[PDB]
Amino acid sequence: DHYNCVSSGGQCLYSACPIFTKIQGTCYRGKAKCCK
Ligand SMILES: [Br-]
Ligand SMILES: [Br-]
Ligand SMILES: [Br-]
Repeated sequence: DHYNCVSSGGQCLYSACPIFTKIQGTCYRGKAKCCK
Protein backbone atom coordinates (compact mmCIF):
# COMPACT_ATOMS: atom_id res chain seq x y z
CA ASP A 1 0.00 0.00 0.00
CA HIS A 2 1.09 3.65 -0.19
CA TYR A 3 2.33 3.72 3.38
CA ASN A 4 4.57 0.63 3.05
CA CYS A 5 5.64 1.68 -0.41
CA VAL A 6 6.88 5.09 0.60
CA SER A 7 8.19 3.83 3.96
CA SER A 8 10.49 1.27 2.34
CA GLY A 9 11.77 3.69 -0.29
CA GLY A 10 9.51 3.24 -3.25
CA GLN A 11 7.26 5.44 -5.35
CA CYS A 12 3.58 4.91 -6.20
CA LEU A 13 2.88 5.23 -9.94
CA TYR A 14 -0.06 4.33 -12.10
CA SER A 15 2.09 4.29 -15.19
CA ALA A 16 4.84 1.80 -15.92
CA CYS A 17 7.73 1.74 -13.51
CA PRO A 18 10.55 3.96 -14.85
CA ILE A 19 13.85 2.65 -16.19
CA PHE A 20 16.03 1.16 -13.43
CA THR A 21 13.04 0.30 -11.24
CA LYS A 22 10.54 -2.48 -11.14
CA ILE A 23 7.30 -3.29 -9.37
CA GLN A 24 7.84 -4.16 -5.70
CA GLY A 25 4.39 -3.49 -4.26
CA THR A 26 1.06 -1.76 -4.95
CA CYS A 27 -0.63 1.50 -3.95
CA TYR A 28 -4.01 3.19 -4.14
CA ARG A 29 -6.39 0.32 -3.59
CA GLY A 30 -4.28 -1.85 -5.84
CA LYS A 31 -4.56 0.43 -8.89
CA ALA A 32 -1.01 1.76 -8.81
CA LYS A 33 2.45 0.17 -8.58
CA CYS A 34 5.10 0.60 -5.96
CA CYS A 35 8.28 1.06 -8.05
CA LYS A 36 11.82 0.82 -6.84
BR1 LIG B 1 4.64 8.16 -3.86
BR1 LIG C 1 5.92 -1.89 -14.74
BR1 LIG D 1 4.06 -1.83 -0.99
